[PDB]
Amino acid sequence: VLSEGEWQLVLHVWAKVEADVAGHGQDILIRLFKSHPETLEKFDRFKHLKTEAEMKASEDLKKHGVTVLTALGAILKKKGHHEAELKPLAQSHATKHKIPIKYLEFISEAIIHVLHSRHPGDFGADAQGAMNKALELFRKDIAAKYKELGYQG
Ligand code: HEM
Repeated sequence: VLSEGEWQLVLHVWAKVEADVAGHGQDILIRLFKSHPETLEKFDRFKHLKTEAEMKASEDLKKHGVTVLTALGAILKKKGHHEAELKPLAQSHATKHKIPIKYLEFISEAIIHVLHSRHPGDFGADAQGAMNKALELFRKDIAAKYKELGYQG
């Protein structure tokens, strides 16, 4: 569990991801798609995209970024108590989208990368540590639901 000090670091930095949701969203997913191209095979809708310029041009992608970041944000603000917001996500990514838990590790990487890219200033080592910790907690609790369902962590 994170301390109050550590949640304050995470949300104090999210309050500025929240400043431009759509720019952040778009950087994160392009980062994911280029570092692990096998993830793009999960969206039939983004399979046509083949270059980064195509990715940056897609209004559909940008729209999926806002979705991902709005869901994430809602979980983060619930701090240590986020089971209401977490469960539907894990059932759908587990059972609908067939997303392995390894990809959520990939996208947390993506997320920390971009935050450091856009905020070499609120995202020092202490804030990097908090954020790591919040994302592992996210992954841990997801993997627990996956386990239950037979997809397990
Ligand atoms: C930070 C982690 C993630 C968040 C917060 C997130 C959240 C969401 C949300 C809210 C939706 C729409 C409603 C629902 O189906 O739950 C969604 C759909 C989807 N997600 Fe995620 N997601 C995450 C990670 C990913 C990853 C890593 C994959 C793929 C490698 C993935 C693949 C998809 C696909 C296939 C859809 C269905 C809609 C579409 O075709 O884009 N998601 N996700």
